[PDB]
Amino acid sequence: LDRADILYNIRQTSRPDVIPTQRDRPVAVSVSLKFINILEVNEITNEVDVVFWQQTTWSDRTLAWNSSHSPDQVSVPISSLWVPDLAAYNAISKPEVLTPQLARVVSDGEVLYMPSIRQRFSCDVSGVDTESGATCRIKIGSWTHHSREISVDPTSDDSEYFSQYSRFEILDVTQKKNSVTYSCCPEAYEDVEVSLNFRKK
Amino acid sequence: LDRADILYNIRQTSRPDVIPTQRDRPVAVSVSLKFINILEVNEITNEVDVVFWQQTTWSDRTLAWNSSHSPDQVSVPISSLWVPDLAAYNAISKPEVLTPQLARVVSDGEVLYMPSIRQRFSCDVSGVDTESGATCRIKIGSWTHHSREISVDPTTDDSEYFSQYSRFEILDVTQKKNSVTYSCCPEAYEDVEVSLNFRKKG
Amino acid sequence: LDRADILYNIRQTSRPDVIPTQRDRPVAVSVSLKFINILEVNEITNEVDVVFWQQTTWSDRTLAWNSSHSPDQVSVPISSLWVPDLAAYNAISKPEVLTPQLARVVSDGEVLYMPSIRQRFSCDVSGVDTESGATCRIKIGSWTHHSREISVDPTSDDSEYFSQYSRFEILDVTQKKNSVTYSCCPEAYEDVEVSLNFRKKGR
Amino acid sequence: LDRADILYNIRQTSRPDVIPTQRDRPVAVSVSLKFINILEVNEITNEVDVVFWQQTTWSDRTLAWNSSHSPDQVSVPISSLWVPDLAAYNAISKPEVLTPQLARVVSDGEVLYMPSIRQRFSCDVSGVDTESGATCRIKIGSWTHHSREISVDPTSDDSEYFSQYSRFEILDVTQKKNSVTYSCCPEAYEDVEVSLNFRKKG
Amino acid sequence: LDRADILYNIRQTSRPDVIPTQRDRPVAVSVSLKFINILEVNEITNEVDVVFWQQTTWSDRTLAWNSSHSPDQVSVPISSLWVPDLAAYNAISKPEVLTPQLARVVSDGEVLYMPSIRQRFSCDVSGVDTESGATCRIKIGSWTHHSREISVDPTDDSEYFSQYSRFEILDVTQKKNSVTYSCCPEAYEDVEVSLNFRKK
Ligand SMILES: NC1(C(=O)O)CCN(c2ccccc2)CC1
Ligand SMILES: *[C@@H]1O[C@H](CO)[C@@H](O)[C@H](O)[C@H]1NC(C)=O
Ligand SMILES: *[C@@H]1O[C@H](CO)[C@@H](O)[C@H](O)[C@H]1NC(C)=O
Repeated sequence: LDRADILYNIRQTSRPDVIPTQRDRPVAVSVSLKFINILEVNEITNEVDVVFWQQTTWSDRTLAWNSSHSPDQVSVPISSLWVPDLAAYNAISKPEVLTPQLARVVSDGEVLYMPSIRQRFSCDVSGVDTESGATCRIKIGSWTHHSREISVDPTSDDSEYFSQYSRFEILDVTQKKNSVTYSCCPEAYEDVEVSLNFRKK
Repeated sequence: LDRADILYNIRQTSRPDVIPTQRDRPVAVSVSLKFINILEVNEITNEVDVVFWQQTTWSDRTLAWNSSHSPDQVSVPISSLWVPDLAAYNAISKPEVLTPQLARVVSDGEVLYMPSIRQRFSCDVSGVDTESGATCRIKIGSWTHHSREISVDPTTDDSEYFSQYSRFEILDVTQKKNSVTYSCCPEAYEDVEVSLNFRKKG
Repeated sequence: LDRADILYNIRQTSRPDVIPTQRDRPVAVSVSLKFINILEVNEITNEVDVVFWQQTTWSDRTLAWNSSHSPDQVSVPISSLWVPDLAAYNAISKPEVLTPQLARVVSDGEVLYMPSIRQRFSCDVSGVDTESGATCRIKIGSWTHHSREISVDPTSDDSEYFSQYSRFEILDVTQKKNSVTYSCCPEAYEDVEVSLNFRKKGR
Repeated sequence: LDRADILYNIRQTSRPDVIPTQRDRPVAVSVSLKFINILEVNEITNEVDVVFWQQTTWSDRTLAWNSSHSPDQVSVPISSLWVPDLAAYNAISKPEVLTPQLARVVSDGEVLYMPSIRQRFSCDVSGVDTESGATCRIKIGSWTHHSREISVDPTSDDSEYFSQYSRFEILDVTQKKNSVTYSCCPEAYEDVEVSLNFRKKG
Repeated sequence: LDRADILYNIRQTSRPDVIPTQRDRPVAVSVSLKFINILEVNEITNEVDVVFWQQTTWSDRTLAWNSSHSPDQVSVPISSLWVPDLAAYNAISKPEVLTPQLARVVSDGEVLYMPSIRQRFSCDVSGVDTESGATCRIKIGSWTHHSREISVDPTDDSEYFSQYSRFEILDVTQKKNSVTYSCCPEAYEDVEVSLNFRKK
C-alpha cells in the first residue's frame, strides 16, 4: 500500500463521531503537556496565559493497515479521525491551536496528536515572585465520556521544550491521574491533573 | 446495537432543524447555570464577564433505541441533534463555548447538553464591594420558540463548581421561571431568570 | 402537514441566493432597530459600540404552505432562506450576531428575522455629556439591491427594550426612510436612517 | 429568463478558479478606493487604520445572458464567481470585509464587486497634524497574476463618501497605475498606487 | 490545453492530503522569509510582531501537464493542492495570512506559494536599542513530517522591508537545522531565520 491508498481508506471509512471502544473496554487516552511558554500571569486575578504541546495518544484499530511494503506512519487531518473530547475544566479561554490540525497514525492504529495550544487558566498564581514559586493546577479530561468509555493515563526533562526567553522558569511539572464525580451524574470522569510549579526570573 | 449503529441511526434520521414536539405539547427544556468563575466586573458600566456550565436537558423520542444488550448513553455532536435555540436576553457578547460541542443522549431519548460558556452581561453590579453583594440577573430563553413550542423550567451547593481562586465569592444563586413579551411579537417567550448574588473577597 | 414536512420542503427547494421578487414588485423589507445597550462611546473619535435587535420582515411566497391542520409558523435556519443583504453604511466593525441564526416563517411566506447585533459606528457623539445629548445617525439598506429589487421601510416605542443598567439613557429614536445615490453607482439605494438621541447619566 | 434561472446557470457553470482571459489578452481589472473613515493613526509607528469601499470591475463573458425580457443585473455570491486575487502590498492586517460578499453581474458579463473593507497599513503618517497633512500610499495589485494575465487600471477629493464625523479630513486622493518587479522574478505585477493626503482637524 | 482544462484536472485529481513523495525520497521544500515589517517589539517579554512573505517552493509531479500550446503556469487555490504543514516552532500566535490563498503551479509540477503572514514570536529581543541590534531566531519546519518525508532547504535582504518601520534590518541569515526531542525518535528539518534588527 502507498500513502495515497492508506489516506483514501482512512478518509472513506473514518467514523469520526464513533469512539473506538474494543469489547466494551475504555479507550486509553495518554495526555502529557509540554510547556513551551508562560506569556502572562496575574497574581490578583489568579489567571495564567500559557503555550503547551498537548501530547495525546490512543489506539483506533479501525485505522490499522498491513505495514509490509507500506509506510509505518501517515499524517491525517483530525477531521478524518475520532479524537478524544478533552477539555481543561479550569480553562477561561477557548484552546487556540497554533499548528496544522494533523495527527500521526501508525499502521497498528496508534494515533499521536500533539497540537501547540495557547490557552488561559484560572489557577493558584500565589507565590509566583517567591523562590518556591506558584503551583498552577490544570485539569484535563473527557467532557462527555465517563471511566467506562475513556480512561486518561498521565504517563523526562520539564525544561527540554520551555523557551529560554520566557520571563518565567519551570521548577517542576507533575502529572497525577484523578477522578471527579458531579451531583448531576452517578459516573466518574477521569482527568489528568498537571501541576505547573514555576516562578518569575 | 453497538455505538457505531446508534450514532449512524441518529446521524441519518435526527432532523436537527425539527423541534421534537409531541402531540402539539411544548418541548420541556430544563436549564440550570453552574457558575465556575467571575472574571471581570465593572460597577460603572454594570457589566460582568462570567464562566458557567449551561446544564440543558429535554426529550427527543426520535433519538430513542432499545437499551437491551446496547449502551444506555452515547456522545453525539450537537450538529447531529435538534438543540434548543437558547439565548441570554441581556448578553452583550457572543457565548464563547470552551468545551467540545457534544451532548449525551440516553436510550429513552433524553438529551443532556452542558457547554462551558464564557459570556459578558449587562446587569446590576451595584453593591459588589458590600457584604450584601451585587445581584446580577441573567435571563435565558428560546430566541424563536414561544410558550406553545418550548417551555423553560429551572432544574433546582451553589459553590460546588465555583473556582476557589476567583477574586469573587457566591452568596446565593436563585433560578426562577418567568416570561417576556415585547411589542414586536404577540407571543410570550418563557425564560429562566438566574439571580447571581456575589461580592468581592476581603 | 407537520413541522418535519414543512422544514423538509423548505430545505429541499430553498434557493437562498434568489431574491423572491414577483412580477412588478420589489421585495418590501421592513427594518426597525430596538436598542438594548450602548456599551462604549468616544466623543474624540466619534465612535459608538451598540447592541440592538434588527427586526427584519419580508415576504417569500416560495416558502408558503396550506395552514389548514398545519403549524402557522416554523423556525428555519437562515442558511435555508434568502435573507436581505442589509449593511450599515457607517459601520466600522462587522455585525457580531449574538443570537441563534433562526428566522420565523409564517404559512403565508412572511419571514421574521430579528438577530441581536453588536456593532461599532462612525456617527456624531458630540454633546453626549449634555442634557440635549448626542444624535448618532445609523443608515441601514441593501448593499447590492437597488429600489427596483428591494424597498426598505421603517416598521414605535424606543425604551421598551433598553437596559436600565446602561451608563447611557435614550432620549429619542426616530427611524425614517431615505435614499442614497453615489457617483460610483447609477441606481438609488433605499435605506432606513435611525437617529439615536442619547446621553450619559449623572454618576 | 428570470433571476432564479440566471443564478442557477451561474452557480452550475461558474468556474471560480478560472481567470476569464479572452484570446490570450489580460483581464482588465478597474480598482478605485472610496475612503469612508480614518479610525486610528500613529505618527510614531507609521500605521493607519482605514475603512474604504474597494470598487472593483472586470468582464467575464462566461456569465453573460440574453437581457431581452430578463433582468439586466443579478446579485451573485463571490464564491460563485472568479474574483481578482487583489492584495494591498503594504497591509499589516487581513482585509476585514464589513459588507455581504455579493457582486453585481450585468447581462453582458461585467462584474461590479465593491466590498467595504477595514484594514491597517504601514505608510507615511509624518505631517498628519500639519496643514499640508500626511500622504499615505496604499499599493493594490494581483498577488499571483502578472501583467500578461491581469492589468490593474484606476477608474479627486473623496468628500462624497468620507464621514463628516471623522477626526480626520481628506485633502486629496490620487490613484495612479504602477508596476512592481523583483530581481528574482522576470514578470512585472501591475498595481494601483493610492495616495491618501489627509490631516487631523483643528 | 487551456487554463480551464488544467484547473479542472488539478481540482479533480488533487489529493491535498497526500504528500507527493517520489520513490520514497523526501519532498524538498525551499523556504525563505522576506521581512516586510516589524510592528511591535518587547525587550521585557522577548516577543516580536512581524510581517513576512514566506516564499515556499516544492515539486508535485501529479500537477504536471504538457506545456506545448498551453500556459506555462496557473494560479490554484491551496485548498486544491497538497501544501507543506510548516509551523514556526517558537510562534506564540496563529499565522495571520494577509493575502489571497492561491499558489502558482508551473507545467513541470513546481509549486510557488508565497503568503504574506503576520505572526508573533518568542525570541531574543535583547540589544534592540543598541548598534549591534537584537538577533531574533525564527525556526520553521514540518509539524508532522520527519526528514525522510520532508526536507527544508533555505534559498538582497531589505529589498522588501518597509522604509516606514521604526526598525531597520542589519542582517537576515537562513540556515538549515534539525530538531530531535526525547518524545519522538525522528529528526525534523527546519530553517533557522536569524533576524538581526534594531530601533532607528
Ligand atoms: N506565487 C508567487 C511566487 O512566485 O512565489 C507569485 C509572485 N508573487 C508576488 C507577490 C506580490 C506581488 C507580486 C507578485 C509571490 C507569490
Ligand atoms: C427490546 O428488545 C429485547 C430483546 O430482543 C426485548 O425482549 C424487549 O422487550 C424489547 N423492548 C421493547 C420495549 O420492545
Ligand atoms: C438572443 O436574442 C436574439 C434575438 O432574438 C436571438 O437571435 C439569440 O439567438 C438569443 N440568444 C440565445 C442565447 O438564445
